[PDB]
Amino acid sequence: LPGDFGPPRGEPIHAVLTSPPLVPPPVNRTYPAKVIVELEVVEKEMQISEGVSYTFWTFGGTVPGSFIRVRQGDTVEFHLKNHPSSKMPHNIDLHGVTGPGGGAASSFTAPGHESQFTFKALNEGIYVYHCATAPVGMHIANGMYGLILVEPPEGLPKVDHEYYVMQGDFYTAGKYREKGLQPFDMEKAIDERPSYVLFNGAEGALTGDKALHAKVGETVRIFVGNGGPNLVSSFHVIGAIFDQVRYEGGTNVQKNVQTTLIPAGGAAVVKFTARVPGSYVLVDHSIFRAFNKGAMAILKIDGAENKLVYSGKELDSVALGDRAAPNMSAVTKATQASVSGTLTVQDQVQAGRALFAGTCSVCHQGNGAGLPGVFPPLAKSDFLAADPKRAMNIVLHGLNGKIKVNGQEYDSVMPPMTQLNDDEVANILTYVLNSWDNPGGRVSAEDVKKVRAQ
Amino acid sequence: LPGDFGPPRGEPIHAVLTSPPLVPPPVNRTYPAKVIVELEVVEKEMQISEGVSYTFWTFGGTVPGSFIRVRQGDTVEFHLKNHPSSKMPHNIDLHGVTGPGGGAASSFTAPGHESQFTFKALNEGIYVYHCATAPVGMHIANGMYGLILVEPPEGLPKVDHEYYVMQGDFYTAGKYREKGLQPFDMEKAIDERPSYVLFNGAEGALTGDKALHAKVGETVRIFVGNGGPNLVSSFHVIGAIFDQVRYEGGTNVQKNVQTTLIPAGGAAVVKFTARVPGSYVLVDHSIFRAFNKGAMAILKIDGAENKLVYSGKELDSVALGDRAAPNMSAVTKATQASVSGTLTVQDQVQAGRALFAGTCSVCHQGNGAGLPGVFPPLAKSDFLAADPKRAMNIVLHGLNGKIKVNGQEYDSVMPPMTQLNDDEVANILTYVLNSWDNPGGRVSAEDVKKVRAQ
Amino acid sequence: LPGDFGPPRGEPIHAVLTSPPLVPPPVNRTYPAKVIVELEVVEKEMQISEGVSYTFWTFGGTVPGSFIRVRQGDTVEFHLKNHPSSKMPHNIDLHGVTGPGGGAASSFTAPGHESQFTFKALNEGIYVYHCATAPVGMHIANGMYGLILVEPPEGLPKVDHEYYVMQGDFYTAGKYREKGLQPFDMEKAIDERPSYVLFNGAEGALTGDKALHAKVGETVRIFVGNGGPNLVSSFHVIGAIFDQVRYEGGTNVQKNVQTTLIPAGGAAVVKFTARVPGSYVLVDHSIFRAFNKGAMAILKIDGAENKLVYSGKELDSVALGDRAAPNMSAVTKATQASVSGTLTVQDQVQAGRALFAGTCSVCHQGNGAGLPGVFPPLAKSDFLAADPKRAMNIVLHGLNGKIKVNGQEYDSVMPPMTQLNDDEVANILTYVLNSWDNPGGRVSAEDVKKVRAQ
Ligand code: HEC
Ligand code: HEC
Ligand code: HEC
Ligand SMILES: O=N[O-]
Ligand SMILES: O=N[O-]
Ligand SMILES: O=N[O-]
Ligand SMILES: [Cu+2]
Ligand SMILES: [Cu+2]
Ligand SMILES: [Cu+2]
Repeated sequence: LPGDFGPPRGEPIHAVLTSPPLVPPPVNRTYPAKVIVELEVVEKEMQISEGVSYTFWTFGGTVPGSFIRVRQGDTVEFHLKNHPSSKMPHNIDLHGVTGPGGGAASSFTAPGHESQFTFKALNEGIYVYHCATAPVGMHIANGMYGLILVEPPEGLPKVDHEYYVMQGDFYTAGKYREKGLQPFDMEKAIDERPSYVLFNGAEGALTGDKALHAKVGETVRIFVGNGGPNLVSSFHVIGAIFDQVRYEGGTNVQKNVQTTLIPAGGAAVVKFTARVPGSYVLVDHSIFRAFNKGAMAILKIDGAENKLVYSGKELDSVALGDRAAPNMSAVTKATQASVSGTLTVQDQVQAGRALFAGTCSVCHQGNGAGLPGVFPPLAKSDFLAADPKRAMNIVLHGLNGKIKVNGQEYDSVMPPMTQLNDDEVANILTYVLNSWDNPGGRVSAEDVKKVRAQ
Repeated sequence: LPGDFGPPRGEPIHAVLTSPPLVPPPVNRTYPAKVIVELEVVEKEMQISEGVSYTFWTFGGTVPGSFIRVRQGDTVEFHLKNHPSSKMPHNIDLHGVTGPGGGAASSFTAPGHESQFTFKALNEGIYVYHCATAPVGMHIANGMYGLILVEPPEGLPKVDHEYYVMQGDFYTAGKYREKGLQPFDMEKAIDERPSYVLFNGAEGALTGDKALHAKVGETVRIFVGNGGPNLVSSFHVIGAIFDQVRYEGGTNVQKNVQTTLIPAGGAAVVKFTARVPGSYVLVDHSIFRAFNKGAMAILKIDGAENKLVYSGKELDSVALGDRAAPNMSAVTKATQASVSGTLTVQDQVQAGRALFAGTCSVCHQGNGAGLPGVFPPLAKSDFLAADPKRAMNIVLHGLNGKIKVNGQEYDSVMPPMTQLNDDEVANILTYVLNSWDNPGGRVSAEDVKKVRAQ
Repeated sequence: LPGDFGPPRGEPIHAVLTSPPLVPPPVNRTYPAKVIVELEVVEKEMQISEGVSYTFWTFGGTVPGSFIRVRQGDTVEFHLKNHPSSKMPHNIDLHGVTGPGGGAASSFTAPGHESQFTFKALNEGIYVYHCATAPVGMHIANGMYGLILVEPPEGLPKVDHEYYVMQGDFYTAGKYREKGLQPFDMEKAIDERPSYVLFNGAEGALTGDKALHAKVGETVRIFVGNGGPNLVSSFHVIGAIFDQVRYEGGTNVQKNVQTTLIPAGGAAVVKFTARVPGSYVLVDHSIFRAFNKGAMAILKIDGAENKLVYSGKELDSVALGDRAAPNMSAVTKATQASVSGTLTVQDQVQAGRALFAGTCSVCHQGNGAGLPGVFPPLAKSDFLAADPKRAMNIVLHGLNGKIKVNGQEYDSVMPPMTQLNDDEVANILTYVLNSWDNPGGRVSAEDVKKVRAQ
């Protein structure tokens, strides 16, 4: 067989598993070992977006699940525990396992129980693992996937950084960024119409203050998974190229590509060399996933600019929109305050400030000045102040035709923004009214609900 | 040109075509031949699922169509007959043909007619063929696709087994597993929202008693097609790895991969070596296709267990659901009896028994015992017996909150199962009521229709 | 770094950009140069289909945008101008640029403004460029994409022809071929449900009299882009094979394939050798895109037939439908005449003639004769003449069961054609009534609207 390195030697090894986006250290081993892996399923609510909760089903308390790292030819004794708070039974199918269901029949585990099976890791590569419990799509859609690396016997080449990034498609009953606890939506899932497409189980999980880091001249390896359940990723790095892309345990290695299709249930190892500083965006280049459903992650490179290679500026809110900033925690806070019935004007102002970036600032500017004759001002706007209810209609339904704002004629088009939720429109307009010498006061989510219903 | 092996020699050869999942024997030939291929289009109703009929349009009476096997450099005299029972005209486009439409203009054939064209097979590889008659998508959606292998002059390497598997997406007016003759649905097809995603033209075409077979240590080659019309397959083998994957006639060969994207209209040759016994599942890893729309096939390996490679059990209904069993013929029978107006309690019981596997048994167990305090019993259930109409609402709409069943409190969540058809809910509940000392009687499809409509 | 060819030498070069489907000449240069690229964004209405207008956002006035051709190691001084008629701000992200956003932050340009940034072209390959202005999906959906080729230092191998083809998915508020100015539809775009899938920004942009041309024995290189925003192309040539397919700047080259997946935001260079004359169709083999949404382009090869390679005929309306003919300009004219209120019978007749090809002619024949006993005649049809309102219902809703036409019984099935627009049904039936000794008169779009609404 392949991985014919003999029986296990040395001492039994208790695998150290890591949470995303971190990876266990290289096994750094010249002999096949008995590796004991202990993984516990936990069902729990987490924020899938600011002020949006979702009941995830997790291997090890994270989406994606704990990263497992073994050596080709190792004997793996796999212990799956199902936490007693669980409502569902669970199991595991690991890609790269030689045997029926990749462990599924022998790993079936009720709440409060433990299962074990043993396999030999014959196949070198990066592999998805996931729950295989009927209904399998519901389990995978709730977050039950991760990666197992089976190293070659000599190990992978040394790099400066190793990271763990996994795409998933998610199906909420509510629309994108609709606040509250969102149930799983079986109808959207069967139709392959996801509300969110995420890296590492949340909007902003790898943006702003949670970006991946490296320095100019350093090499970065990323273990990239696609848990699906349904989507194929047009996986892409903006402003850079992959030195290498290798799928699962394939003999084939692609070099010098920027865009690479990762199948549902697929995994790849990509290598990046940092050349110039700034934010490098990992996206699904099925572009409405990246810019409208959350499928964007950041590798931030620090070091000296090289103007002979690139004269341009760091990314800002024009491209990254409301994910240019370190975090959008003011949205989380304003959502919690609405639930408590303690929402203040300042709660709304700070939430609207976060949401205004890109969404509005691309045309009206970060300071609301616009561009005279081209984009009208929101700063000290006579037109805004004259009719706050008109302002709600303009955000939801757009505006075209001749208007006069602060003594100047405009004859342009503001597209409708009907996909913004009532709370988002209310908070954005409350921010504008309380900025730039505007008259103050507030717009409520309920005010916007009524304008939306006409 | 490529395939420059001279004029045909020897005697004219009448091609022996095979029905899926079988393949003609290797051509075993050192000279270029005139090969006469005779293929007849037949329009006919077949079961796309138990109790679900569909009017397929077929090359040779099967979906996929008859397998054609020739040698690179052969001259192929292609005869397409359209059976006189046909209502539509048909033609053929073969991938790997050098010339406009791959045969389409010269193979146009009305009902009761025959067409012929001649081509030289210049291009070695595995290739899709399909109907190219306006409207082309409707013809391909109805089943008009298959494979032609153009062997290299030296032939392919010897293997123990060669099989023929082809994915297709199907568009029925009714929902998945809705019984009766289902028309083609042009609106779903244009939207790329299929009701079924199948291997070899039916649910269960390659599961249970229709699984592919091999023995431990044997090599298996599978000629894998994607007829589409629309979907890209994340083609995957659960619990194994492909030794090799080669697309069409490509120079590139990928080795040691488990998951491989097959384009719409694409074909690949995959090679598998059997290492340990059990069921190896071929799926589209766009997971709701595999587990919710029918996209699963089985390679069953017999031979000795190797506990040093895999200690675990054969797949069961937890993973494979209602396709773990040899067949679901009791569903076909109960559907026919409903049509005839002769449906008995025992017809419903045997149909419900088949449908209970996975769907219900994953939590309630195959014997209905559940798990005390975790999953309540259906065996001798006081809660079930107290209100059969509540039971219908529980299956359709789910159940949460504190209940008491047979003296024990449960405080868990049963997800809704609204995608089950009225007949499926009726037959499942009739099985439960007539099992495990439950009070008997029956639930009708009409009973469930009324509860569904609230 | 890669592309380490030293500082720029010689004179500054003003890049000559080409409109699709043409490509600039090879750079034919042995030294690294300063290349000045001047690209202007223009927002303008164009015909996305006959009688269907759409407001495109373009780089250089075309979809795809102007083709840029430089050499690896060149220093590119990139000037982006936004025409003063523009309503939106715009920027550019070029794939293959080393730096944050691929130029996005430094190229942000309001209407009437100009931006510039400088980059070194370190990475050889074919690369997509596109707008990266919030909301990014809306900009790319409106047509803001093209290709930049970064040649290897030795240049690409010489070929007889180089062409420029780029797929895009488009989202109109109206249905496919619904006439008038069609707005962008954000809901369809977020759902990845396009109304059109096009090569080079229009139905028929590369069919009939706008086909690409070559001769038997000539080599053709096509630079193939997928601008998306959302779809992955199962990119395929009917009746031929690609000698080579190379993605972006990848080291991997696939040879001898017919079907190849191009990611959203991806690009490939394909090479074709012309062997026999006729029309070679480039399609997205997600077949309803190619045959129902416009995703078809033609390479027309002229030269001598080789009956030993292919005995068959050139493609006709059976396969290519209404795109077999040189153009469908009669539809454009009849749509303009409806708008003006000057639509004549002859305007409708010429439009219906164009639309009848394939749509109706596949069964009823180009001369309306049908096939006695199999497909009834439209020529001198007693059944058509007896009830013109029934004819409208037959096109919209189909026809089955026994009928008698011109003394012969038919017992067949005409599928419904409900996706045809009111104007298309009206014009097709007016063509039939005014042909083949039929009684004349006309059907109006309003007549069909009323029958459709029942
Ligand atoms: C893509 C450009 C663009 C974006 C994005 C945009 N606007 Fe506008 N907005 C305009 C233009 C142009 C006008 C003037 C329209 C006209 O000439 O009829 C306008 C007008 C307005 C007006 C009324 C005139 C004024 O200056 O007081 C308000 C209020 C406004 N926008 C608010 C917003 C808010 C809040 C956002 C984000 C939620 C937003 N806009 C996003 C372009 C934009
Ligand atoms: C994923 C788990 C799961 C699946 C699948 C499932 N159930 Fe349940 N079922 C439960 C749980 C948990 C409860 C108790 C809910 C509570 O605590 O409120 C339940 C309660 C019930 C009850 C009422 C209580 C009792 O024991 O009599 C019935 C009847 C029932 N299920 C039938 C079915 C049938 C029939 C199927 C399949 C069609 C099914 N269930 C599938 C978990 C499941
Ligand atoms: C795929 C085959 C097919 C296509 C495409 C088709 N038809 Fe028919 N058509 C038929 C058949 C078969 C019948 C007779 C149906 C029956 O036996 O009940 C028919 C009947 C008719 C009739 C009534 C009988 C007669 O001969 O006068 C009309 C009118 C007609 N078609 C018009 C059209 C028009 C206009 C188009 C295109 C818009 C069209 N058909 C496309 C197959 C087709
Ligand atoms: O680089 N494109 O998103
Ligand atoms: O192995 N996954 O379905
Ligand atoms: O060759 N198929 O469209
Ligand atoms: Cu699970
Ligand atoms: Cu056909
Ligand atoms: Cu733009």
